[PDB]
Order: sequence, then C-alpha cells, then structure tokens
Amino acid sequence: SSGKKPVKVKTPAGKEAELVPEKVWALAPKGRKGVKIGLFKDPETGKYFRHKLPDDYPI
DNA sequence: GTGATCAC
DNA sequence: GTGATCAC
Repeated sequence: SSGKKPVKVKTPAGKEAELVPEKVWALAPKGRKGVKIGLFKDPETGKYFRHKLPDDYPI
C-alpha cells in the first residue's frame, strides 16, 4: 500500500523529518509480531530508505 | 533465521 | 540477486 499519514523518521543523513512513506507493509514471520515497514525518500538527498512505522500505522 | 519489499 | 528495514 502507499501511505497517507506522515511519520517521524530519522533520515540516513541524520535529520529528524516528517515524511509520507511511498509504500508500507507488514514484515513478520509465522507466529510472531514482526514490525511494519515504510519505504521513504530523503528529500535532502533523493536517496531511498526504509524505516519502522508506529505499531498502529495503517497498512 | 524469518518475514515483504524494491532501488540499486 | 541483495541490503537494509526490526522484533522475536
């Protein structure tokens, strides 16, 4: 899914930013919770990075 | 190790 | 084909 709501992330370049993830999904093995993951673009570098989403962020 | 995703 | 993303 593409996300709508912004997320507080630490960028690879070291900054606090609020970014809307371009894709989001659940990353979990069988029997365990895992995490939710967002695909983000650092607007300072144009570089792509992944980052944990809050547990209640909608997929 | 396991899970999904995709820019590189 | 894989790095890198986390929590268990």
